[PDB]
Amino acid sequence: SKEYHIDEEVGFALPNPQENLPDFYNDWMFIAKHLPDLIESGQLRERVEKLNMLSIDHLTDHKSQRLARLVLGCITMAYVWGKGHGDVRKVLPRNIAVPYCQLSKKLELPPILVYADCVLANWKKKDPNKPLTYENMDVLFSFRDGDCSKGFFLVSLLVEIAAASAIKVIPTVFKAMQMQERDTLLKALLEIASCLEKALQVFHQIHDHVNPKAFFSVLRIYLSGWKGNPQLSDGLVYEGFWEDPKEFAGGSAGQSSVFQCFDVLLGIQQTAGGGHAAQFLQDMRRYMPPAHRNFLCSLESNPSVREFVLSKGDAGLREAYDACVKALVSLRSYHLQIVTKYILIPASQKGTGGTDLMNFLKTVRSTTEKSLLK
Amino acid sequence: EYHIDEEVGFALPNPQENLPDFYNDWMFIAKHLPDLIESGQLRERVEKLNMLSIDHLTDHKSQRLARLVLGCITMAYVWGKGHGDVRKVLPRNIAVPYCQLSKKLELPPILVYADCVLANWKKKDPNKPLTYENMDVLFSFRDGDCSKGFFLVSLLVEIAAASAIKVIPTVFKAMQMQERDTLLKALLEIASCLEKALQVFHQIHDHVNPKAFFSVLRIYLSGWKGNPQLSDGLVYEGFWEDPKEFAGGSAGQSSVFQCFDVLLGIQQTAGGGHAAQFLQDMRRYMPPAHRNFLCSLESNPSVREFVLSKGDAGLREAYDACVKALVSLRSYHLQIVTKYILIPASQQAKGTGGTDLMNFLKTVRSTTEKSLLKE
Ligand code: HEM
Ligand code: HEM
Ligand SMILES: O=C1C[C@H](c2c[nH]c3ccc(F)cc23)C(=O)N1
Ligand SMILES: O=C1C[C@H](c2c[nH]c3ccc(F)cc23)C(=O)N1
Repeated sequence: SKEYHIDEEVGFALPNPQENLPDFYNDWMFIAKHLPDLIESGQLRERVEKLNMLSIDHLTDHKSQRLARLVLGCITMAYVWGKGHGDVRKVLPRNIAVPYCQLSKKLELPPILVYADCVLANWKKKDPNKPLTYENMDVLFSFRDGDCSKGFFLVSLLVEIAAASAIKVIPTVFKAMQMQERDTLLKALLEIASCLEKALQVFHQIHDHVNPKAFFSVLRIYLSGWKGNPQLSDGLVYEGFWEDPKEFAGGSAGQSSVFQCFDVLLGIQQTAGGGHAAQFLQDMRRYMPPAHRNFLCSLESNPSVREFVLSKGDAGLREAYDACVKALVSLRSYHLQIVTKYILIPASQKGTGGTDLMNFLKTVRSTTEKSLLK
Repeated sequence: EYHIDEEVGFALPNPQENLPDFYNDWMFIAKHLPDLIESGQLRERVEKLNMLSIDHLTDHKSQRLARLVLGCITMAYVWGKGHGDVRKVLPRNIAVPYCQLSKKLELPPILVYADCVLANWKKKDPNKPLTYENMDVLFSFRDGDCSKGFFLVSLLVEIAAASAIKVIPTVFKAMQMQERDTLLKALLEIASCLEKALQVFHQIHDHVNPKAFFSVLRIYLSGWKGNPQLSDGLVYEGFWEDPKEFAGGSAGQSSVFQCFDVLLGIQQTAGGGHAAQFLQDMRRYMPPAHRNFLCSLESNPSVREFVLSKGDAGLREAYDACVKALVSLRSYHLQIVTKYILIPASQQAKGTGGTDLMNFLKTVRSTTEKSLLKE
């Protein structure tokens, strides 16, 4: 789907992301590529302040604007959070802020690092002639040595890639409903269920490549934002763009379009009600690439798959729909065990998005389980 | 597919006036809200109701009427006489069928604009046109609350806007087909329809008085979200266990102004500000098909950007006439807000929707005025 920017094999992930920016931005690229060293040495904040306000006009293609976004995004996190020990910058300099906020308005994304930057556009394959496995992949940017950003960003991307198998069959579901093709629909539903069951084994890889201490005490600090954050009470000031401090949420997979589009497809109203969970997931759509929030829109505008399956007294169609729902609760249940190991236990010795964490995740999982027909 | 009517726009065409005889007990209370409240009989009559199933509400129109009936009863039950003696728990016999019908229609279990304006009307004579004299509301809260005047004038503005909404596809097609002259003619036609909506808004003064709005109607239209009177929200007994929060009714829930702001690229919902957050949140208080419509206009190429890139004074002037008609509507609205809210409040504060009134309204008007290409 070139209209919604959905790839056949990588789904919502930006296929083959650009590694190098035009030579005119070698100054931005030097900093971004040297964050572990410039942060640890205390040279980072001074290298950002010494920068000259570069124009965003030399970024022509979409892949170059997305890489620049990832570059300026990682530098903004590093600048604001420093060494990640509580000494924060409340103001972002104009020579970095002005081109960052301009590029953000151009790509319709807020001026903060989002999941679409650090995960969907933060990757490469080692050997282009080899498959999309963890051993054949790497990330473009990290924050600090030992932060486990490779394992963390890649495991997220791999889940995203595993979801692409199910994403491509969505139009088969909608065409079968209108054309009233029950057998085609049942087959499409079983196929979605199959794919979501396979994505659960991809989640298992987090244990192998991410250590709980490094995620909690380091990576989570850098991915955090300035909305409801006591550290930056009124938000961040983007010098030369807005005279007032703007609040933006930190990165999260709540910004992933995958789980949101399966909730929409299956008629799981996660966005329904006035709860905090429904509120966050709705707000995170404005942190997604515009083409992806437009895709979510278009899926919502279609007639309900849940209502169609219910309007028929067909046990076979009901079992296939439930197989898709059961696969989602199983993903969300395993995910709760991850958050216990990576956030709750290390905290005993808040996440990157800023939610109530456990209550938020339990409310979203509870809603999914309640969609079960049997 | 977007439940947009050619003549009434976002309003529900010819709403149902009566429910099947099975719900007569709901209808009696809803139809006699002024009398039952005044006599202190409302809360008792509600508590004596049997729990009725929603299965006898078959068609969309009968489901929309039932939502209006249960929504009015709920506001009456929670607010009572309108002086502070509040109810924090809504009985199961009403709360259960109300949330079921609400879940089915994808609307929160609180009276919204789509109920009390869009589905709360009729024509006296079906052969005569849609004029105030040929129309009436179906439900009221109190004797002298001016609810007929209030709801009907909002509806009449909503209907005046219907004429501009039907030319939206012409605008997008003209852009796609690169038909400069068609686009210009379509933009001037939207502007003309928006200018006529302002003349309809003037009728407010003859059918609504400030004391009745501020001290009565405003009380019943209010909700339980950030409200000190129901700090935790409302308990929907037998449906949810915890109290839930929902904002009160407002024309922030109207899809009219929201769709013209999206059409013209007036970034009202963009950013994390109070005004933007409120207008985005009110989309989940709109019927699903109307929230889908807004969302789908956002996915279309920018009318603003198309106009800005052509170096065509004629096109810019037609675009600016559309923006100007919205600033004119919002500037008139600030005078209505002084007459119906600021003056009565000083003779003794929020509106029904719960925003920080003056800031919110000035931020929305400012964002519209700043969209003008030329002053
Ligand atoms: C180190 C491992 C992980 C931890 C500690 C973790 C933590 C969290 C937390 C705290 C939230 C709540 C939002 C917030 O306030 O930040 C969340 C939401 C979410 N996470 Fe994870 N997560 C991890 C890995 C993953 C992976 C690998 C994916 C796969 C793409 C993922 C997908 C999601 C989704 C979709 C949500 C939104 C809630 C839902 O739809 O159920 N997470 N995660
Ligand atoms: C007695 C008459 C009226 C009063 C006192 C009044 C008051 C208000 C207030 C207080 C708000 C802010 C939202 C809130 O906190 O509640 C508001 C918003 C709004 N009102 Fe009015 N209003 C009145 C009549 C109308 C009418 C007839 C229309 C036309 C349909 C209208 C259209 C709007 C719109 C579109 C908004 C959203 C803000 C915007 O887009 O500018 N209002 N109104
Ligand atoms: O605390 C967390 C981690 C988790 C998450 C999973 N994949 C991510 C990619 C980027 C990012 F900033 C956060 C995440 C989340 O949603 N909250
Ligand atoms: O306080 C107010 C009144 C005004 C308004 C205009 N038409 C309405 C229809 C229903 C409703 F509950 C409120 C309104 C608004 O947006 N805030």
